[PDB]
Amino acid sequence: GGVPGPHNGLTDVPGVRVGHAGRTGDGWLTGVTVVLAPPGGAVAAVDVRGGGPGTRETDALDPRNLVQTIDAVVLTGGSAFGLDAAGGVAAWLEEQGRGFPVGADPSQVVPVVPAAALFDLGRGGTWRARPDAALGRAAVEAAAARPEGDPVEQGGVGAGTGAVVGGLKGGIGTASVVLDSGATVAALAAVNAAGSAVDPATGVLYGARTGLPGEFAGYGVPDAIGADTHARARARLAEAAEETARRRAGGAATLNATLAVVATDATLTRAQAQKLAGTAHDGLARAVRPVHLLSDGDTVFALSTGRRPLLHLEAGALNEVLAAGADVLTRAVVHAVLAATGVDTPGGVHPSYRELYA
Amino acid sequence: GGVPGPHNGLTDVPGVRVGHAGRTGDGWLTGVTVVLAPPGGAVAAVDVRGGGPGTRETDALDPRNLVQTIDAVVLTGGSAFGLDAAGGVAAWLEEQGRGFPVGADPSQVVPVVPAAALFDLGRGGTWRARPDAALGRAAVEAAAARPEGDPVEQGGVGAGTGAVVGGLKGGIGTASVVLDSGATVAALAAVNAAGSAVDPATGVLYGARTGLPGEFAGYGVPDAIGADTHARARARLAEAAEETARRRAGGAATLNATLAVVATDATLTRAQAQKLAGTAHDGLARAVRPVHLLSDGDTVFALSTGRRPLLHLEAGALNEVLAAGADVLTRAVVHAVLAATGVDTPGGVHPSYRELYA
Repeated sequence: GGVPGPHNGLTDVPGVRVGHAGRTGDGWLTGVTVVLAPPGGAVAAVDVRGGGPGTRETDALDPRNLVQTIDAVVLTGGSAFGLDAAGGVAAWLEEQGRGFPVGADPSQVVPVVPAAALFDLGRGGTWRARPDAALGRAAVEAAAARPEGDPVEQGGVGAGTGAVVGGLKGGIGTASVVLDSGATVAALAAVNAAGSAVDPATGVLYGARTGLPGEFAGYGVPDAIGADTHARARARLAEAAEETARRRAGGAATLNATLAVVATDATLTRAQAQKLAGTAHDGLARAVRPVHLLSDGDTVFALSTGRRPLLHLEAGALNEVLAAGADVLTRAVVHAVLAATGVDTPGGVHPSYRELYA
Repeated sequence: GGVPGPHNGLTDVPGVRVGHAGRTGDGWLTGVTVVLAPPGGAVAAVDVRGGGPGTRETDALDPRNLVQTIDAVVLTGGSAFGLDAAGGVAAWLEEQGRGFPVGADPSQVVPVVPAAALFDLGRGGTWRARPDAALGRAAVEAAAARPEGDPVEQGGVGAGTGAVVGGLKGGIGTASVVLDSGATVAALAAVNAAGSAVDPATGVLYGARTGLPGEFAGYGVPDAIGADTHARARARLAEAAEETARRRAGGAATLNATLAVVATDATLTRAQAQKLAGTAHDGLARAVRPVHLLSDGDTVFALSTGRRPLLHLEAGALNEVLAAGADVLTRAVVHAVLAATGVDTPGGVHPSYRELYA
C-alpha cells in the first residue's frame, strides 16, 4: 500500500488500455487519446465541472440510466469540432461487437462513447486542423494493439499534443497508487488549464508535495529552485506569452481545460464511480490554481473494472478509493507538466517547465 | 390569446427556422431535423429525462456555464451513430461565422451544437444506414434556405422519417399557441416512443383533449371511434407488430425516444428556459403513456429568441409560458401521430393512426 503500481500509470489497473493518435507539423498540433476498458466494459461515470465544456454522451452516464457499462472514453483536441473523433471510435466498437445489445443478433450493438474536448485551435499554425473520425479510430486501434499493463506514453501525445497549461507546454500525464486492499487507483490527465501548475512565488509545482517518494526524480529538476532561476523562468514565460499573442490572430487561446480519466479495479457502482469522478476534481485543484473557471472545460470520467470487491466498513473502503482518486490526479498533472517538451510553431511558443527550471 | 400562431408550428416563433433532410428507399429510412435560431442565436436549455439518451453538448447548456446562446439544435435518427450528423451542422455554422467567439478575428468561432438521437436502426432494411455529417449539413442548409414564418413540414420527414410510436408510425409534429401577452410558445416533436399515444380502451389519442378548437379537423378522423373500428385497429396493429418482429433480426426495436424542441419569443434566462424544458415533459406525459422509461431517450430542448419582455408579476408571466410549453408539446405529439403515413419495408411494418381509424 501507498506505492505506485508497476509503471505508475493508468494501465496499472489491469485490463485498461490507452491509445494516442496525433498530428504534428505542416500546420498541425493536435490529437486524440482513448481509454479502452477490457472486454466486457467498465462501470463508468462523469463529473463535468469546468464552465466551458465540450462533451458527448454524458447524460448516458447518469446513475439512473439504462447502460450499465461502456468500453471507451475519448479525450480530444479540436474543441467542439474534435468531438467528431468519437464517431470513429463508435464505428470501431461496432465492428468489434462492443456496445449495448440491441437484439438477439449479437452484432447489433449501440456503443456509448463519452467524449470531452479541449481547446487547442491553431497551435500548429492552421486553424481548421482538428481531430476527425479517422484520428479517433486510429487512437482506439492503437489502444487495442497494446498488451495489458503497457506503460502509458506521456508528454505531447494524443489529446496532450497541443495542450498548454498556464502558458507552459502541457500534455498527457499519468499516475497510480496501490491501496492496502491490493486495489489500484490511477489517473490519466490531458492538461490544458488556464491556471498555473506552478506557484508564482517560488516556481515549485503545486502538485509536487502530493508526490510519492522519488517518483519525479527521473525528470531531473533541482530539489530547490533558486530565486534567480525562478526570475529567469518568469521572464522567459512572460515573453513567450507576448510572442504567442502576437503570432495568433485573436491572440492567446480563450478556452482551456483539464480532461481526465480515473480508474480502479475496486468494484464500484455507477453512483460510487460518480462520487469518485467528483472527488478526483479536488486533486486537480491541488495541482492547478485557479481551476474550474468559466473558461475551463474540466471533465473527469471515472471507471471501475469491477475485478476486486471493495471489502462503516464499506464507507471506509470507499473513502480510501475516493481520497486516492484525488491524489492520483494531482500526481498525474505533475507528471504531465514534467513530461512535456516545449514547442515553437506559428500558432504558439510554449516552453516546458523543465526547459525553464531544470 | 389561446389560439395557434399563423401556421400552428414552431416557426410561428419569429426568426426560428426548421430544416429536414432524410433518406428513404434502397435500405434507408432515417433523417435529421435541425432547428435554427435567428442570427444572434437564442438562449437555450435542456432537460434530458429518458433513461436511454443519446446526446451531445448537453453540459454546455447548464445555466452555470460560459456560452450564453446557441444557433442550432440537432434531432437525429441513427441512435448514437446519428450524433455524427451534428459535426456537419457545426461545420456549416463555422462557415457562417456563427458560434462562440474565440478571438478578435470574427471568423474564429466554436459552435455549440447540442444534439439528441432516436433509435430507428434497420427500419429501411439496412442496419448501418444512419445519418452522417453530410445529412446533418443538408438539414441545416435546408433550414437556412427557408423564410421566416414558413410552415413546418410534418410526418415522415427529417428525424421523424424512421420514427415509430407504440408500433404505429410516428414522425414529426408541431404546434403553437399565442399568449395573452402576444408572445408565442411552440413545440416540434420527433415521436419514437415505446409507449402508446392511443388509449387502449377506446382508440382515442391521449393528447386530443388538450387540443384547441378544430386544429385536428383537417386530418379527417371521426369524432367518435366505434368499438369495432377500435377492435379492427388493435388486431391490425398487433399483427403488424408480429410481422415486424419476424422481419427484424433481433426483433422489434428495444430503444425508443421522443425528442422535442420548445421555443418562445418571450425573453427567458437560461434557468427559466431550463424550467420550461422541464415542464414541457409534462406535456409529453399527457400525450403518451408510458413515457420516460429506461428504454426511452426522451429529451427536450428549450429556446428563447429574447424578443419580448416577459412583462408575483414575473412569476405569473413565466407560469403562463411554462403551462403553454407543456400544452404545445402534447399537441405537437398528436399532430405527429395524425400527420404520419404508414410504412412497409424489410425492417418494419408500421401502419399510421389514420390508416387504422380514419
